Amino acid sequence: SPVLLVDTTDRVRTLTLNRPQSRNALSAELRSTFFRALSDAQNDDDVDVVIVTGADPVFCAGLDLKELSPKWPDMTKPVIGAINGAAVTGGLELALYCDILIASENAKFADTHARVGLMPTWGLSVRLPQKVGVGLARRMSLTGDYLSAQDALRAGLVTEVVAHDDLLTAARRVAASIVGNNQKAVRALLDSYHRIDALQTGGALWAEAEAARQWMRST
Amino acid sequence: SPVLLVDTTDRVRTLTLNRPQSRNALSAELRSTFFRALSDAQNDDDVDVVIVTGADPVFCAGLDLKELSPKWPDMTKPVIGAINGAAVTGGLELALYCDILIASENAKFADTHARVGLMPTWGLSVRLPQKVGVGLARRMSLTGDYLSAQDALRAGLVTEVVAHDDLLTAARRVAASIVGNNQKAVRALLDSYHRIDALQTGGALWAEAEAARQWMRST
Amino acid sequence: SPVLLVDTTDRVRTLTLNRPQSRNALSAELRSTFFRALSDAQNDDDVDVVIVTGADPVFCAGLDLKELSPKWPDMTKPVIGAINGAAVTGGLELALYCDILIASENAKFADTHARVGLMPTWGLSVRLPQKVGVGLARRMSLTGDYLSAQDALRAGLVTEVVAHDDLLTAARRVAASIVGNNQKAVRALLDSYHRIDALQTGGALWAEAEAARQWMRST
Amino acid sequence: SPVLLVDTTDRVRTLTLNRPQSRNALSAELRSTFFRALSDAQNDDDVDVVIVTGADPVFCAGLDLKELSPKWPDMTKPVIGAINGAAVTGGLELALYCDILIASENAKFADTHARVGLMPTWGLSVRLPQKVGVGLARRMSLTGDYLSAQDALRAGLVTEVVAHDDLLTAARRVAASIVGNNQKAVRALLDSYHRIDALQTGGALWAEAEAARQWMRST
Amino acid sequence: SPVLLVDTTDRVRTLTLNRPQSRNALSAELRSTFFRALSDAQNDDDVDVVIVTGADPVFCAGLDLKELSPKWPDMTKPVIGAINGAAVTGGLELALYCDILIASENAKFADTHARVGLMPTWGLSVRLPQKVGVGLARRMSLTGDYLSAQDALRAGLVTEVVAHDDLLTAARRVAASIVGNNQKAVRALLDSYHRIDALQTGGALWAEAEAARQWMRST
Amino acid sequence: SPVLLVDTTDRVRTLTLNRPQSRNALSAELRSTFFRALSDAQNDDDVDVVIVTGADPVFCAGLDLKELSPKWPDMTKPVIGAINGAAVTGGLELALYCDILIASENAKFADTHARVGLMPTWGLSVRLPQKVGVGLARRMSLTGDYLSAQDALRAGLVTEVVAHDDLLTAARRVAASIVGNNQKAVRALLDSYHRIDALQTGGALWAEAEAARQWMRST
Ligand SMILES: [Zn+2]
Ligand SMILES: [Zn+2]
Ligand SMILES: [Zn+2]
Ligand SMILES: [Zn+2]
Ligand SMILES: [Zn+2]
Ligand SMILES: [Zn+2]
Repeated sequence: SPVLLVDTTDRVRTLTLNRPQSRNALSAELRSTFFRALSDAQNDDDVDVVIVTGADPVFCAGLDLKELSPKWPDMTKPVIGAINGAAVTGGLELALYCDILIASENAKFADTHARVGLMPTWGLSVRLPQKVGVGLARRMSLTGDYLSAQDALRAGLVTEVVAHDDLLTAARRVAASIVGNNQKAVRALLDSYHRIDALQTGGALWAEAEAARQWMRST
Repeated sequence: SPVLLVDTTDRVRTLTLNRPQSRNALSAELRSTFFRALSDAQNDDDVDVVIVTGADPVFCAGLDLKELSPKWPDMTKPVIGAINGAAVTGGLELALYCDILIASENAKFADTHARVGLMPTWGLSVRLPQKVGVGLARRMSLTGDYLSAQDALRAGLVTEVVAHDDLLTAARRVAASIVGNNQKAVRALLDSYHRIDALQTGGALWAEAEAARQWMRST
Repeated sequence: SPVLLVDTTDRVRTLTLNRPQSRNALSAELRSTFFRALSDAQNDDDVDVVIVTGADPVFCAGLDLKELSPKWPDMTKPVIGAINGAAVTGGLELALYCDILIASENAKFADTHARVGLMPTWGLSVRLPQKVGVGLARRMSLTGDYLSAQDALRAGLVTEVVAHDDLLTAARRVAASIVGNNQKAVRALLDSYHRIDALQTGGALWAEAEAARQWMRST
Repeated sequence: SPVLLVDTTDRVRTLTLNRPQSRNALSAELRSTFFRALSDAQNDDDVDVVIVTGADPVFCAGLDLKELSPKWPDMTKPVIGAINGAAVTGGLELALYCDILIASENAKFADTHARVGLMPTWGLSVRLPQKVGVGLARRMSLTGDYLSAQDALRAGLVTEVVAHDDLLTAARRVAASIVGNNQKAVRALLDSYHRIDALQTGGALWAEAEAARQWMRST
Repeated sequence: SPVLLVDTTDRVRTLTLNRPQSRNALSAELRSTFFRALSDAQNDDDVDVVIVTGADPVFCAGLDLKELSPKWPDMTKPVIGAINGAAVTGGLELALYCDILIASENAKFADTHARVGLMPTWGLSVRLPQKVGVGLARRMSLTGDYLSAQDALRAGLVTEVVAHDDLLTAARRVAASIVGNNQKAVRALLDSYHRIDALQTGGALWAEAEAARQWMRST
Repeated sequence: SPVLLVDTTDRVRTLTLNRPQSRNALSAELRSTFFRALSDAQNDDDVDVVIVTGADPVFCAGLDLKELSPKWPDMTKPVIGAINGAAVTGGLELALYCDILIASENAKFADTHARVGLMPTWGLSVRLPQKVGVGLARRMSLTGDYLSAQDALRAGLVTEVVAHDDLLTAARRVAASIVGNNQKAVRALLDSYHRIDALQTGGALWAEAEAARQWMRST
């Protein structure tokens, strides 16, 4: 089957990471396909909103390390992450790129970069404190322990936690609310939020990149 | 009756938005009167603390669109928003300007800018992510849906949620605690918090203003 | 007895503020000793993680005012604050320096700078809004009221609240999880988080310092 | 005659401010026409480079005060200012918007905002120190005195000073060099320079706007 | 004689550093007196403009090291430095605080911090690259060599170089031009320039302060 | 012969780019060797100061395009660029990394990125406006024309221009002045200048990197 499933219904495009046999690990092929699908959704006049999710039971375990710069494209259409299970390391970075997250009761979040001896290059060290808080981000990154869905909700990492079998139902509800609004305005306002975020995070992203380069050279 | 009610008791000045027949919409007259009242409170040696609230049952529905730059003045005296009902769009921006918010169980918060085809110019796109979190701000702005008082408390937008008939009781308790402190120090510390906030948000506020101008020109 | 107790067990160094007769107030001697102990822990190859706590029942009441620039050193080893009781003013600033906080059910947090007519110089006005939110930080600083452990957890100031007699048990669990990871990577990632934080907070820290100097001169 | 002359030769569009009877003062009509012409040049596939100049003997004396937000559009095509005479106040702000300036021996530059009791809103207080240096910008703004073409060259405000009758010859030489390069790359690189500049100047531009608003309200 | 001479003529207050027997070194007394005189000038309605100069033949050799935080106050009135001779180390920092510099042909500028084993705490490491350029600032600081008046003019550190016996004549000319303008506007515009500068330099000033503290502790 | 010549005399290490047959183009081998030599100089207690120069008659023509992230290491020892001839594109970026530049009368500087259809990734778009001014940087990048040594001196890109046969004589004079100072202080002060620069430029460097990635993907 394809590594990425694509559905478009009611102006909402759902992109489902589809390597469950490998915990939806981001192989070179899946990365290429996923990032291209985001760009294609942005360019497709039939699409107002994107949902990103994973084939059960894991959302995304991270980069395919067996097999082994940022790639997530500039978008003005909203991206909703429907986190169905574990979102780990590069998969947590994928979740952190989304505009809005909704979680299954089964979702959990972890950063194992330190454990596997890697430094983050897709924004974890910038966006995790931004979205879960400074102390909790540090606790996650230094322990490698899982953060539960309920704790993710308490911390602000996700907007909503629902029963597992209601996850895509819930994501479709949020998408439908967006679809009902003025799309020119939705896109203008989201572009602006993105520009403000880029202004506030770029120095940090450079610092993250520099720390990764220094790690690779020393290691 | 006047569009703005003013009371001063125990060194606390309460400013009550008073156009309930129009959901306390910010007409030109109410904007002028309100912003002047803030400045007058700052200049009045009989006042230590301001409470802003609305005539029931709505806090503020936003700019008077039927009738139709930032105006909130530099202040060193604390402003407590006692949110008694819906705070929508420009009214949510008014709430976001306050130093400290307390909510009735009946309070709710929404951003309808996208729905009505307007871009924010009173800081919503900067202060909403700052005070409710990135994902929740994006969810609010893109859906236009209401955020409940309890969810506002969970997210950090408000400090306290109380029964409706205890709202101004609660706001007076917080004000009285402030009044009991060293007012020179209260003002020096709040001025400093404001200066730090201005330093951290100005680039973003410029970006918001630029996005609004680009919207007006394109639209 | 010494003003600072030191234990090293399982590569974790616990530094216990030990002036309970004075609410663990930071005398000149305790400040010197504590800040030196942090540096010594950083330099000691037998130590991976630091826990900071207080002799019961107070964590730290602040600077010793009876007796009466920032001193907390650059560190790449994680510092866990185990807050056992009240953390007030300079003691709240000590808590705010920690990477990760865990609280006893008995912990409480307050800022009395305004009440005692002092401006903060150890980062309270920068780190309190960063870690508890803008409105709650302003409410704390202007009222001087205590924030409970449960409210600190809701707000994101602490990562976990436990029964009092489980506090150091809990802190040791988090420390042990860190100790089990790749220490080169733990330190590289924490150094990076610190560098990103320094980049984002330095302007604010300057503003805080300038406001303190202006207060001292005017007062 | 039209208030703005337009020529397109060798893929270079020259926009000549054409109200010499009024020192090329920026009336409402000329502002509208000029800013629209910039946008039209950006959108016109027949144009690679813009030259802005004035009908002799003045470049631009500023806003038409007799008759009486920023409007200069986002552009990726280079704009060369050929300063033929005095560039004063709003006219100095027009010069400061250009990517590259070349001056006649007759060019001179002045800021009279203070003298006429106005605050700048088109970036003078940000871009003048950026392009002529801090001390010289302050000297200009506080004295209102003219800066000569030679002193403008020494300071870095202009790239080249030529005999008056060679001014547009010189501007065409620079334009032709640009036209000979890879235009996709020229535009990508200039867009990037503009984005970097926007990141570095936005906070300052907000501060300038806030100071102007405070002036208007106080005055 | 007094350590600081004061004259007020034509609404211009000249403050002359007056310890020529000690190369106008900034003793505790002279620092106190000078910084107070700046504040007094700001508060004195008889004064529009300040000139700072030194008793010949040295402007200021720096802190009085024999005898041995920033103190220069917030001002909205312009300060013109008339540099009559050598401006070294702390004296170069005094020059760097001025809004506008004019130099005698005899002026020269040097940074000897490294040579004497001190780190700067009055902004040299921020303002020297800002006002003379990155490479030249680094060359000055690392060599300790003098920068001539002509080279200071070329680099942008000073606005004008005049014969020695014309120095205060020249400074009075610039002051008189300022005095002829709208003083409300002069002050509003200079306050704004100062606020923009503070926004852009505060992070750097914190970094300078932190580097000095780290030097003192290591040394 | 080796691609990089190394000499150490009087505590000064001269690194001479040595592929004159290829205009000192930065092949993979020369990049590796050069960047390693910088790190080795930093680590070598026999070295206080580095001079970088090229085998005549070209300084560095840029990346070896025939053959075809930033690599310049963190250093606290000063690096003096002695620019002996043309410094083009990547070679101009090498020059821009140096702390202090001195030029031969034969030096010239150019940016051909646009001409060859490449975006800069070694800081040209950040450091060129920083060191030569905004307008001149834009003129250089968009024209591809050479900047002369004298114009480089006028603009602030270099500190000194000397006869060609005096170039390394001059560089040794500056190095010797540095060597005569307190080396602990030289390094502490330069580290601080570098940290301040990193704070001020990181956001811009991220933006440059993002623009390059977007170019590679579109192209
Ligand atoms: Zn990663
Ligand atoms: Zn609005
Ligand atoms: Zn304190
Ligand atoms: Zn203007
Ligand atoms: Zn100094
Ligand atoms: Zn390059």
